Amino acid sequence: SIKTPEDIEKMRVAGRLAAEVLEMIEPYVKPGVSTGELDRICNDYIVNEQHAVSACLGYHGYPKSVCISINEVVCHGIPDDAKLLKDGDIVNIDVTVIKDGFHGDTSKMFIVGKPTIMGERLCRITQESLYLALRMVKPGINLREIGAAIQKFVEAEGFSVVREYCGHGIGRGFHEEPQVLHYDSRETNVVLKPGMTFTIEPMVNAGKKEIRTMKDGWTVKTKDRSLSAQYEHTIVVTDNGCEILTLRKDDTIPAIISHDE
Ligand SMILES: CCCC[C@H](N)P(=O)(O)O
Ligand SMILES: [Mn+2]
Ligand code: NA
Repeated sequence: SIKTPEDIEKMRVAGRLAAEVLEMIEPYVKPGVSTGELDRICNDYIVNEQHAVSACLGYHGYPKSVCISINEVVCHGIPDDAKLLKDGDIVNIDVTVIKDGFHGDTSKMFIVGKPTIMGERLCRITQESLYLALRMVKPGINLREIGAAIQKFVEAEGFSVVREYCGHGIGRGFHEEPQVLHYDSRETNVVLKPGMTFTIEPMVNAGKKEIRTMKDGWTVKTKDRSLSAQYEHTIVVTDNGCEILTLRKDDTIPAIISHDE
């Protein structure tokens, strides 16, 4: 699907709101706070101030407003009032907002209190694998190349790439074509074109790539219980590159990546 300039403008707004949620929640990610409380703050902010709504709530039955994953949890962790954060924890908060009918999906890592050396390294490499993919996006490039580039980098830095979950198209629909794998697959063959909008959300494990899903049907963990990190951005392919729709002040990459001279 190719988004019109109208659709794209609406996605800038939605993406911006999703990013502002992460920028707002940051000071609250402290030792002692529960993930259930972090979820309420995000939701109250999304509904009461941004006047938008979470796309996560109700999606295939998802019970909360944002996904919060800690340490070995790979993704889709469910906020809970009894789960408290502690020093060393690495935490991902994934936000998806719907505004004016369009989605904005983004997530970032937060390290609680005193960081662990490997925890910091894992988050750093994960974010760079996303940045690397983002600087690649431009018409002509194949999604298979993007996934191969992410995997090559991640593996060269001593980590692994989760295969089961991937990025995805997005717009009026939460998940739309195409699938955005973060590794090289023979299944992938998609030449990017301007107007396409999708997400890139690499999940990187400190240990092995294998994962497992808990009985709740949502919580995904690393099979070997090693740490897992993830960063995600929503973008739109431009005539000569791409525009990040969910950029935050702490991002060290500009919103528009143009390959023009
Ligand atoms: C609550 C459903 C999870 C939706 C996540 N944003 P993704 O599908 O990008 O992991
Ligand atoms: Mn996503
Ligand atoms: Na994790």
